[PDB]
Amino acid sequence: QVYNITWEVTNGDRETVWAISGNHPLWTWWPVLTPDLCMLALSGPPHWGLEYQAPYSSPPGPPCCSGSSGSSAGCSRDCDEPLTSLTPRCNTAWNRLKLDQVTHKSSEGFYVCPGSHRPREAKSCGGPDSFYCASWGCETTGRVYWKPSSSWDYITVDNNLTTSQAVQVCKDNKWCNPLAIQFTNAGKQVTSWTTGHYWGLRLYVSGRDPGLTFGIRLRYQNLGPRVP
Ligand SMILES: *[C@@H]1O[C@H](CO)[C@@H](O)[C@H](O)[C@H]1NC(C)=O
Ligand SMILES: *[C@@H]1O[C@H](CO)[C@@H](O)[C@H](O)[C@H]1NC(C)=O
Ligand SMILES: [Zn+2]
Ligand SMILES: [Zn+2]
Ligand SMILES: [Zn+2]
Repeated sequence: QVYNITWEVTNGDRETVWAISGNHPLWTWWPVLTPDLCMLALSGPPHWGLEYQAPYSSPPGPPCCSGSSGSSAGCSRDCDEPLTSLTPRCNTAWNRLKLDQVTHKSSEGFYVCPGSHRPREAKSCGGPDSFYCASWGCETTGRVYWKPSSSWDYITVDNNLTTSQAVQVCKDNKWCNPLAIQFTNAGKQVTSWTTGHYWGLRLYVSGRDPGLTFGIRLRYQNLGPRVP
């Protein structure tokens, strides 16, 4: 029986911030989810700079003079200036370029730790305040050089684009920090996806490691004769 399957990704307030739908039999469709890291941050931790923005809103910041469709009045030169001094966050096109730089540099990157579906790793991995990653060993994925993995956790997370592919997307003042979230074989075996599972993500930068939490949940609805 085919259903309209929607895979939703939520911010930490458990509100859908991104979704993908497709007509498939239940528990057969496991697409790479590509939410933007900054969408996870919508209405999230203050670091990212999107606290006041709602799910599904637009990237903040002025248009870059280097935008693909041309330069508009009020365009910022800054999308093209050195990223050296900037904080990796989501409030302008250049801060997001900086965020892309951090998520891609071999010495930095980001790592992800499981929420409530974790075992007795509660013991010190912490709550949402530590983005479930209070200590090393808590992370089960991410793009960082020690390549953390797990045989029980439900997802792998990486950057979806390389910086060369992301640079003009950020200069077009579009969301340009996409994650590529793949379902693992253990994840394809759980059926609790309708209640949804949560993770924390943290950048590996400056001895601070700014983070946020996000969720993944399943929704499905009938199609065809079963729709009344
Ligand atoms: C569900 O599937 C139908 C048919 O493919 C599509 O038109 C509709 O927009 C989808 N809605 C949602 C909320 O997924
Ligand atoms: C993710 O990467 C795939 C493969 O390069 C690409 O087709 C897709 O457009 C990308 N999505 C986002 C949101 O970056
Ligand atoms: Zn910060
Ligand atoms: Zn300026
Ligand atoms: Zn400047």
